[PDB]
Amino acid sequence: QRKRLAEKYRECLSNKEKILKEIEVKKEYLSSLQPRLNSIMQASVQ
Amino acid sequence: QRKRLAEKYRECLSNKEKILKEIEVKKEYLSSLQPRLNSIMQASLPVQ
Repeated sequence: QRKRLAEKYRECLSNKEKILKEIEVKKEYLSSLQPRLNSIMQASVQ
Repeated sequence: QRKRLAEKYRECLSNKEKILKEIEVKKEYLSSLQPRLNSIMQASLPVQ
C-alpha cells in the first residue's frame, strides 16, 4: 500500500507538472490571441 | 417675383446637386470600403 501510494503520488506530481505546462503554454496562447484581437481592432464605414 | 422664383429654383437645383453629390460620395465610400474591408480582413487573417 505504501508502494502504491508513493507511485500514485509521483503520478500526481507528474500530472500537476503537466497541468502547469498546459496552463503556462495555454496562458501564452491566450496572450497571443489577445494580441491578435488587438491587431484586428486596429485594422477595423463602421 | 419671377427673379425670386428663378433664384428659388436655382437654390433647389443646388440642393439637388448637393444631394446627388452626397449619394455619389456614399456610393464611392461603400465601393472603397469594400476593398478596404477585404484588405483589413486579409491583414487580420495573417495576424490570426
